[PDB]
Amino acid sequence: MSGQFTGTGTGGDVFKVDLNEQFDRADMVWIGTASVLVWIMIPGVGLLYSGISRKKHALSLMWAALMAACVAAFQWFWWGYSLVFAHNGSVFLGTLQNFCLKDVLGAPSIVKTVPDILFCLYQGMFAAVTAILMAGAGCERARLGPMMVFLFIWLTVVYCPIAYWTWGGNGWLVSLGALDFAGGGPVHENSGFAALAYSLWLGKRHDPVAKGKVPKYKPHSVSSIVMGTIFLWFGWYGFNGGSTGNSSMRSWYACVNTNLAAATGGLTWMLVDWFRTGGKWSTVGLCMGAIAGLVGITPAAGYVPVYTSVIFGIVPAIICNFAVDLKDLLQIDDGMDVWALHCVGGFVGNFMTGLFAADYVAMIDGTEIDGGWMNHHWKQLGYQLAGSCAVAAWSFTVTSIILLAMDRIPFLRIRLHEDEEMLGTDLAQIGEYAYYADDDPETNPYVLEPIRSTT
Amino acid sequence: MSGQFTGTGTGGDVFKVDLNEQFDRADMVWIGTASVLVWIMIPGVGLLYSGISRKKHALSLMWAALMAACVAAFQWFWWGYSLVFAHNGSVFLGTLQNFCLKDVLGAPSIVKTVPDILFCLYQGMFAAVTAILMAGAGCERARLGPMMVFLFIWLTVVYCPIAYWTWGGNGWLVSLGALDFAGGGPVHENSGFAALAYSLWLGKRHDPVAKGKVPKYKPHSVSSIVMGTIFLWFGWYGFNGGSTGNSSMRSWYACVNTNLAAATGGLTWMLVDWFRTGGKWSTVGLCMGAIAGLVGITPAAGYVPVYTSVIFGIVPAIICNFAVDLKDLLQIDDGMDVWALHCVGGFVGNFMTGLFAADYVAMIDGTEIDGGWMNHHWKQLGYQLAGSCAVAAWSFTVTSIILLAMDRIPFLRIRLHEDEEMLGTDLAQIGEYAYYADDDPETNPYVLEPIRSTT
Amino acid sequence: MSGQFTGTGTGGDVFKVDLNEQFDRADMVWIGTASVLVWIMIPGVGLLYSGISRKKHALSLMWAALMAACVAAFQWFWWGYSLVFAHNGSVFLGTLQNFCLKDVLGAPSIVKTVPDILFCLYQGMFAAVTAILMAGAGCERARLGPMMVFLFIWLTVVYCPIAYWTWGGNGWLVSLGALDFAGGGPVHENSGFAALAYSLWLGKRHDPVAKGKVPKYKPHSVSSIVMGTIFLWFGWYGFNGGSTGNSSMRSWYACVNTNLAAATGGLTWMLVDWFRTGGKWSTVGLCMGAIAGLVGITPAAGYVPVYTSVIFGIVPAIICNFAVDLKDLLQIDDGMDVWALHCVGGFVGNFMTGLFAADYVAMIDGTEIDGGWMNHHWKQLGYQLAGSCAVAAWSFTVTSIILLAMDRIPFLRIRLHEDEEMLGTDLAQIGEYAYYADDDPETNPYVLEPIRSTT
Repeated sequence: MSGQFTGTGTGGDVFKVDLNEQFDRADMVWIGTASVLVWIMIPGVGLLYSGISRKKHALSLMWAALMAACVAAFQWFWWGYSLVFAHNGSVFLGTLQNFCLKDVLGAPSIVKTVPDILFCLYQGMFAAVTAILMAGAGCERARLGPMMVFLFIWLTVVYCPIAYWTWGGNGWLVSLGALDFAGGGPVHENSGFAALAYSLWLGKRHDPVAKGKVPKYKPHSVSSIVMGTIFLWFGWYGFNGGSTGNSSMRSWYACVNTNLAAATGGLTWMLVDWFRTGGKWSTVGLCMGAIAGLVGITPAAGYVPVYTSVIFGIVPAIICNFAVDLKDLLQIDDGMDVWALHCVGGFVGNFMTGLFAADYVAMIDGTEIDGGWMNHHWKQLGYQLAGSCAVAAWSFTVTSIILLAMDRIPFLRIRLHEDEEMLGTDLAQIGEYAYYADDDPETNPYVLEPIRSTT
Repeated sequence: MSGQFTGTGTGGDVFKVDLNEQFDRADMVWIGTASVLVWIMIPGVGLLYSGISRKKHALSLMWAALMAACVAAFQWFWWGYSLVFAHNGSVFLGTLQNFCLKDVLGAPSIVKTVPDILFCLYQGMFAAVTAILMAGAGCERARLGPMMVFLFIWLTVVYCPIAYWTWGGNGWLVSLGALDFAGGGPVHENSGFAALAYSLWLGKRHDPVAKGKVPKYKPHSVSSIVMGTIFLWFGWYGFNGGSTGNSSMRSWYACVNTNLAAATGGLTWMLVDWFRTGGKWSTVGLCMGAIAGLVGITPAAGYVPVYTSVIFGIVPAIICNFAVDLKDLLQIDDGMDVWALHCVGGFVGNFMTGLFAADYVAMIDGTEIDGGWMNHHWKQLGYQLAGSCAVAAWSFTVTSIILLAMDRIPFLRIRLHEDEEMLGTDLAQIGEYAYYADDDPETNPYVLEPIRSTT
Repeated sequence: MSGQFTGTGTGGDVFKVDLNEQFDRADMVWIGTASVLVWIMIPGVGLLYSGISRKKHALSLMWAALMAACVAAFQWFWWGYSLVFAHNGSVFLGTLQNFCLKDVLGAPSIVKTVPDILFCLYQGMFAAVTAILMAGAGCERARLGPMMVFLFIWLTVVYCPIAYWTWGGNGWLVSLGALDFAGGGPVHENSGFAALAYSLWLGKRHDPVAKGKVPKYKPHSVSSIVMGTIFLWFGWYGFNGGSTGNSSMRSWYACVNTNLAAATGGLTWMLVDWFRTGGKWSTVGLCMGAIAGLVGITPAAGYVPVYTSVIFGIVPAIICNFAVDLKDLLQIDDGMDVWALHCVGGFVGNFMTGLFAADYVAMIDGTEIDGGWMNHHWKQLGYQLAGSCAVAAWSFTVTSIILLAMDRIPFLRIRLHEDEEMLGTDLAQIGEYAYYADDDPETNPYVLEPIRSTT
């Protein structure tokens, strides 16, 4: 019990040492602020995907964002933080050393400029953003109980390993040399490939909104799309700007890159839509392009020269705009918008990080990297591809397994089969289920949950 | 006129000393940021209580939140800050030493890590949040002029004394040893018991929405409930996280506790509703439970171990969920939602702080406390109860007096009696009052103020 | 290549020096946070002017705020930052030294407490707020392509010179001694006089909403007005609080002044409306008065004693409230709300800064000024008037030239003449333009762009 700084456990005895002395207070303030900013991205995701939908979802994703904030916070506390950021992990996962945040306090975190407790706060927001991306992707005819269980399991066995490989103290992707500045792999590529697994296993096939001569854009609520894009772009300054872990000017450089990629992505997607529609101005397109650029710059924001951030707007916006068209070749809508922006945007950004990463940008705050093709470090592109392939293999395969194992268990089935659920119009004709008469989630105090036509 | 640091008055002469040298700049930045975050809780309250209402209020609480931000800011400047945070107070109140913020500048505040001027900014937001809680509680058939006068008086003679006892330099509750980390007494218990006084003296009796077989949840606007809950949870990181007064990791520890209590409160209330309705998922319940947990953890966030923060979600959510049922036993709706979340949630949290407060949590930033039952400091629970009883006696009794003294004065009567006001439908039939035809506050440029049927 | 700190170029070689050593990290964190806060004012402007409109605009200003965020960010990167904040400017403009942010990194900025890259982030938000004020002012029957080109040109040749005179390293207004704390000239007076140029050249004359016995207030969406006012007041803490460039308590003093001016402006405008309507409570008026006070205090917030901030609420709210009446004398509505709040509010605030500026307020963080009439520095009022006259002459004249040169070019004409555009109801009857049937921007994926009746 000398209690001096150990770098392990709680970091020392608060009655004997001031744990705050190990950290620059301004670093801590910025990462605390950035945590608050990432938190508001959670309802941003909900608003965005609620608004863009071409189908009336029975579950309101604006409200489901709060449900996801609750489920993710509890999972992170319970063991999610420990599985990613315990200090004694393997190369593929952490441990249960910090179960229920036991001994999470003032030791320097995997990011040594902030203590464990603050790194826990910040990184837990990333877990929550990914949870609402997953709830958004799988929200069509979802049952709420099974969805909450799914999110808990999916965070534990899909998010946490991929996050560990990317960020953990011994993560194998970190060792390989792959670059991922703000977690494009664990957040965007991961949620995107998981969305794809949902689309192909549980999504509706031959979907009327994706079949024949149907509009590409047919939004539920433009004002929801816009409000979600506002919260997402506002919060993304914390998402990317805080991923330095410090108050250095690399944080602000990352913010300039973030803003410029969002801006160029928005204008690019709208310009592509203008060419492809023969002169129309796409309100949905401007918002999706801003998100495409934000996703695109996420792996790169603290590594690439400011002038290259425009390419992280332009190229993801172009490729994602055409990716959305694959919904019509497959005739599937469910889950595919999250796949198109986050999987395809995240893959493109991760790949381009291997091209444009620069050692002199990372060195703005002393961070040492070999760099990308900008430094003729040709091997970097293969490290990026190794990262993307690992994320895709794990996220798609394990998400498929979870969805299908729950589908075979009757009370955990996330989405009832079409032949077993009752119609809201016929439920409204029953007295013990009369509240389905109100099919508008603005005055209804109850979720219009799918009901098995066996009761 | 040597102007060196005195700790009194302006703190020194700006032409001779740098007043900023007394403070850690990172402490100041966090409390400045947290002030901005608490500010957005003001419209959060308005949105939440506007949306949850089972009655169409003529006054829009989203808009009334801005009115309350204006009235509270002026009252705080005029003498509210001085009555709580003057440096020469008694044990029950401050003074008028800082009338119109005279000499409020660079002396270390009652919280010595920030200067008076910044502490004034931060604490004034708490006064404003309490003002909109009070306007929300008393908004049914309120007359706007009288309401603005009421809020000014109520802040001066109810909020400011209770805040002084809790936070002031010589406040008697501080001396007793009562713990109240982020102002659960002055903000939540206070507004809650004042709401109760409104309910029992001015609220409608035998209210059709609270009588017989009526729905417990019947919201005006679910999207308003959700947007309000978003702003409240986002801002609460400043409300609780800033209540350390510093940039230490106790601030971030308080944020982790805040997030986990909100999350567990939301899931608990929804689970209780699911059991009590026989299988329904309550969209209103999830939001009210998040607020219950946020209120519950407010007195405790910087004092309790992280694993106990889940109890500050669970137990307030359970007890508050049943408290809302008392609206049906009394057959009163007006004011009772604010009472149920803030009085009952604040009382439960204050009580549980005496159980779970821990000296090693407070000591994260050097703060010295005897602790709670966690440290077998058994007397702490009685100090907490002394605090709650003082708040309840003062807030309920003095709020009752104000409401009844204004009720007896004809131009200050806050709520016209049912027999003396004219119906909006009959006002619409008069030309000098034709604008009451529009009973929807979305296109109407005028408040649909109650009009005495004597003109 | 010694790479030590030069104060020029990139500021030094990142491989040889730590550029962050030149700056207080807490200063950087506050200005980074304040940048994020100013960003959300961009959609705040859009919401406010969308909601207040007495006419149904075909272009949604909430959505157009994102378009403006994109166009302004790209212009700032391309050459806007360089034209204002290059380190080698003349007295009237900067240069293209920092084209595409070349060499923008760690040299101390024109504001020496933050590096170029962070000053670029922060000041670029001001450029974007001004862009959405301009898009709001000119939004009636705007064509989106021409508007985007107009904003790019207008930022380059109107905003950037005026910003340079106000803020640039050799700006002539700075040399004269004019005071403008947070950019009331470049943001508010500038956008306001440019709006006036739009009103008088492109606005509709003899407008039915401004002719005869018509309501002064007749809003499109009160909830939009309120949400915009919320985002604007929340973000204005960064707008004014960050304009110190540091973490000193002058930042927090500026925030107290900002809040009190907003509060007193809101209550004053509502009280004026109450007297002028004979007893009505104006929901629009409370919001416009808060904005009037925010605009009014912008040039003054870091220079005037706290008790005088109430005059920056009261007097702008009174004068602006009567200015709005000039819409009825001219019978023009288009562009005039932005003129009335930002030109008239900004002029009044700039003038009153010469009266109330105090050397002891500026000296809170070491800033040295002669002061205003408060210091019997009588000449200060003439320096303020010189500033306002220069802004008005440049903004009005050059904006007029741009609008008229584009008007004469057929594919750049911003607003089609009434005789050449087709009616949305007749477009809806054509198949290649059928989407004009939906005249509500909430479900329509396409901007209802004006179409020449020649195709």
